[PDB]
Amino acid sequence: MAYSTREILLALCIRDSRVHGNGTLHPVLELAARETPLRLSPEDTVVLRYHVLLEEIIERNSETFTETWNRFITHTEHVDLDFNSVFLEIFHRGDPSLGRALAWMAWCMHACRTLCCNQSTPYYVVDLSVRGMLEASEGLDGWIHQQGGWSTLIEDNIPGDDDDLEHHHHHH
Repeated sequence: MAYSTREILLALCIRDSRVHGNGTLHPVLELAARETPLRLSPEDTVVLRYHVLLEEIIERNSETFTETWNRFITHTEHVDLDFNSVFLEIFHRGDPSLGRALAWMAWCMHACRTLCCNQSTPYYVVDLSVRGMLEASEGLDGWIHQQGGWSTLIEDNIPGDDDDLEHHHHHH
């Protein structure tokens, strides 16, 4: 027996729906893909912790996240060919591995709030992204394993202690 990481996404999802579901659960994460759910309390520690860990991150890399999204922007509008690259590039600015998954759920959080708040791309556009995004989310299972499971992020809160100032030669 082993608690698959695909569960942490289950809760993070339900919350991502309420966060925007002012008064009532927002239809931007009501029935992604899973019928007859197993008896479980989607309110564990790691799950909740993530809701935060991710939001907090945005406070630092808020523009970064969205920024990348605008860069790759301009796709077929009907192919995951760009949705996968974006999934990992959405936080490319960072560095860590799993950090791409933490940002994904992070930026996606504020991104949905802004997309819904502003009188544009109503629940129809916000949901659209989720439909495709959620699909890629399932990738975190193995995609996360290679990263080292949340066990690393959802605790020490991502390791950091390196950057220096060497790479180019434009400014002395």
